[PDB]
Amino acid sequence: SMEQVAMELRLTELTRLLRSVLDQLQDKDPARIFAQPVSLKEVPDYLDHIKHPMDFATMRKRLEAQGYKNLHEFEEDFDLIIDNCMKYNARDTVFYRAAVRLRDQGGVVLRQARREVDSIG
Ligand code: NA
Repeated sequence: SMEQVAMELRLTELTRLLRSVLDQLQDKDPARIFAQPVSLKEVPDYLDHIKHPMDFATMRKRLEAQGYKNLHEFEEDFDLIIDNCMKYNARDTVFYRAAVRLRDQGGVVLRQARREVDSIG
């Protein structure tokens, strides 16, 4: 149908906007602490601690398969990155401190993206 295509055109535009958002969020991680999943070879007990791991590469695979239906789903995944890190790592570590910084710097990007998604529909 023509409806299904128009729907698909909007998913594709949401995907374009979220791609730009993802890039902007990932620039706030210049150390690449959150680039890739936590290694199970190097942290073998990780899944005893964290039940839903998340990272920027895994968000990128979902993004390019148009797997985010809305911004809420995308933000849930970004918060997992941050929240997992703040639980697994202690306060006085470079990892926890990197999460805090990504959260604070990410918030501004996310604020405007919500406006843009609401505004453009
Ligand atoms: Na902790």
